[PDB]
Amino acid sequence: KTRVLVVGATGYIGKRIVRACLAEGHETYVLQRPEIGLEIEKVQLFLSFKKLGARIVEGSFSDHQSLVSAVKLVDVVVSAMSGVHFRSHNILVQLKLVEAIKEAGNVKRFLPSEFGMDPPRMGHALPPGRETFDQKMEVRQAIEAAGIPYTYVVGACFAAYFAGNLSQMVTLLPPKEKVNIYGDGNVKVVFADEDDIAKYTAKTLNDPRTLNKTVNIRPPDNVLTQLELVQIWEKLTGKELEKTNIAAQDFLANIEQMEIPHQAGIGHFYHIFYEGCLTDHEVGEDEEASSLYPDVKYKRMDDYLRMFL
Amino acid sequence: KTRVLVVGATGYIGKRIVRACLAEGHETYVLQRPEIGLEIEKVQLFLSFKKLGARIVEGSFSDHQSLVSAVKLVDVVVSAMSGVHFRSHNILVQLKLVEAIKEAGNVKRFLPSEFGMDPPRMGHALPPGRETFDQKMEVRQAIEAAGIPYTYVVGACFAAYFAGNLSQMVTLLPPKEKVNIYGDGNVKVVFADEDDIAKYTAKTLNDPRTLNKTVNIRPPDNVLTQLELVQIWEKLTGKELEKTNIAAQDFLANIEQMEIPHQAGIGHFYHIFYEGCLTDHEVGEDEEASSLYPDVKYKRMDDYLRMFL
Ligand SMILES: NC(=O)C1=CN([C@@H]2O[C@H](COP(=O)(O)OP(=O)(O)OC[C@H]3O[C@@H](n4cnc5c(N)ncnc54)[C@H](OP(=O)(O)O)[C@@H]3O)[C@@H](O)[C@H]2O)C=CC1
Ligand SMILES: NC(=O)C1=CN([C@@H]2O[C@H](COP(=O)(O)OP(=O)(O)OC[C@H]3O[C@@H](n4cnc5c(N)ncnc54)[C@H](OP(=O)(O)O)[C@@H]3O)[C@@H](O)[C@H]2O)C=CC1
Ligand SMILES: COc1cc(C[C@H]2CO[C@H](c3ccc(O)c(OC)c3)[C@H]2CO)ccc1O
Ligand SMILES: COc1cc(C[C@H]2CO[C@H](c3ccc(O)c(OC)c3)[C@H]2CO)ccc1O
Repeated sequence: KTRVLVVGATGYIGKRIVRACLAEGHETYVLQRPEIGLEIEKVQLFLSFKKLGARIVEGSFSDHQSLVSAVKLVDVVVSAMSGVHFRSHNILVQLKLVEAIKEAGNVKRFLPSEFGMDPPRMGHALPPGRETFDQKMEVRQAIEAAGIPYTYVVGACFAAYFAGNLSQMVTLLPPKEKVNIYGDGNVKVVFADEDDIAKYTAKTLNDPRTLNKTVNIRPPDNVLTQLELVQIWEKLTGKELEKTNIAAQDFLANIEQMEIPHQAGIGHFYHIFYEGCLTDHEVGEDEEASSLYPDVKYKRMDDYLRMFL
Repeated sequence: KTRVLVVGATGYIGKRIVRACLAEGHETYVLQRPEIGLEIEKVQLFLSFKKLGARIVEGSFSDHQSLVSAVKLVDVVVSAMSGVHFRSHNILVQLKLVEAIKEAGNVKRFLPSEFGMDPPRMGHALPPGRETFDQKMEVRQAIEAAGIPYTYVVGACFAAYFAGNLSQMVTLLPPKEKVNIYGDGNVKVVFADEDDIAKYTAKTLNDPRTLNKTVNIRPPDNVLTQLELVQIWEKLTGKELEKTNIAAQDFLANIEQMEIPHQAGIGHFYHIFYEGCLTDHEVGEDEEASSLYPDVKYKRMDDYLRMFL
């Protein structure tokens, strides 16, 4: 049994990773930080993990030796540290975890908080959205400068943020009548249910094939244009939506006058839906999750969207 | 089948009431308000309610007719509106719901957002804590002035906020080595698991016996002093805690200088643990939930605390 510590265990993707690790059979440890306080939903998530068999490990990012003691207990560390401007964007806090892993010396593999666009490919990214990738790159550089073996999990839009809303911004539900189409809407995007992302992570974290590699989550039936996604919804509903195409220059108009988190979102949507950054390069079968783990029957977006009917 | 609308469906107790209504067999409707935006946990809670058979009703407290339309769909309305200063304290927003219920005219019973200390008994309360009971009394006045049939569910500390922490403030986990005891620790307090509170609510809302009544949740095995509660934990863990007794005067010292939500918390804990407001009066079996619904095998506090080992 691989021993796994999840740091960020009550996070959006973090809690899914905890559950998927348990379902995979890993001996699953979860870091419980003392600053929780009155955050009742966090406390009760930890209780729910214990009932599923997770082991609680107490530690604080402000207490270096507590982090050393935590990672000494496991073979693999997975980090799901926050990385979204409108939530919190604390990627660089992981540098303390890396340093603890360095001193501990026993960790066979570290999966840092990636789970999105492939940061070394985003050097051209618009600020402040670029902060996400610069910060993940600083963490990558610290990992490699510490000699820590790694797997970087990248390449898919979380279905809840990009599919269930037909990719409309500042909402998480399909629009009732009108939808904005980015450009012509024929740029391929990668979509994945976050529980599948979690299961691929649980499967890849002790896979010799992915030691010191980037693992792409690119399930082929889930590579879709925004128009193709919208047409899935239109079939499910029996109603066509009124589509308005937004040219690039109009999408980015006056971006510098927006709130920073909205600026970051616009910049990211630009790279995904206008530049096609998730599909503008190809990846081999030996570095793509759905090929590596064909037993994962990943949820297709027609099934995903049916939840919203 | 009884049709129930839950308003506050994604709340802490509200989400438990939704699930309990569904388990009880009620045709369960949930109010989904339009402003959720990027609140992904709320959105996914509603999606999880659909998966259990709940029916989504859209409406807004700023759209009076939407509230009228929502309550026309059902026989019973249950409100779980917020009522905690450090979360949010929007009890009086229910006044708009009472108006809509009054105009609708079909509602057989309204359970407003009570679920705590018995407001009519708290006329002496310390402000700002007293705001909670003043505002709940204002809602009771509106309900009764409108002739709306009601049930008021009162009388127990939620186990998460009072039992799982051995009643220590500003934490939700049992303390490691030391514990503060309020006074002599010999004042009886009522504790109940929140899932039981929800199950009692789902059973009582169409029970003729509680029509136009206050129903108390006072399960006899869960009437415990703080010292009895602590001694359960010591027995479960096999370790005595170092106890510091805090006199009433020192617990309240300098209250006026603290932040308002902490002042509220201090005032409530004072009424509960020093004045014994939950046990300083008897209630008959005909108005006590565990007697009315003896098929609820309520969770005792030793089994509750066992979750924390
Ligand atoms: N479409 C996509 O591909 C998406 C990509 N992502 C990426 O997923 C990764 C995780 O993001 P997400 O799930 O939204 O994360 P969250 O916003 O849910 O935060 C995850 C965890 O970060 C921990 N955390 C936050 N701040 C601190 C801090 N100062 N110190 C210590 N711990 C902290 C917390 O851990 P604890 O549980 O211990 O409290 C928290 O639960 C990110 O890299 C993000 O960029 C995110 C959404 C979409
Ligand atoms: N120990 C005890 O006995 C305890 C008693 N209570 C009492 O329980 C009741 C519910 O409290 P709790 O579960 O903590 O509540 P929450 O803080 O979880 O709030 C409940 C719901 O209130 C709705 N809400 C909040 N603000 C507004 C607003 N401006 N307009 C419309 N709706 C709003 C939201 O509904 P939506 O889902 O639509 O978003 C929210 O989910 C309170 O009366 C409280 O005093 C609570 C804790 C301990
Ligand atoms: C749905 O509306 C929004 C949705 C988001 C989603 C945010 C989701 O987490 C996304 C994300 C972060 C880092 C990534 O590498 C990524 O790759 C797909 C996605 C963010 C993209 O801006 C941001 C702003 C919005 O208005
Ligand atoms: C555990 O630490 C705390 C616990 C609480 C209780 C919060 C949530 O509601 C508890 C509560 C509220 C209203 C009530 O009528 C009630 O019990 C009857 C309990 C709140 C009491 O102040 C408050 C402050 C704290 O620091």
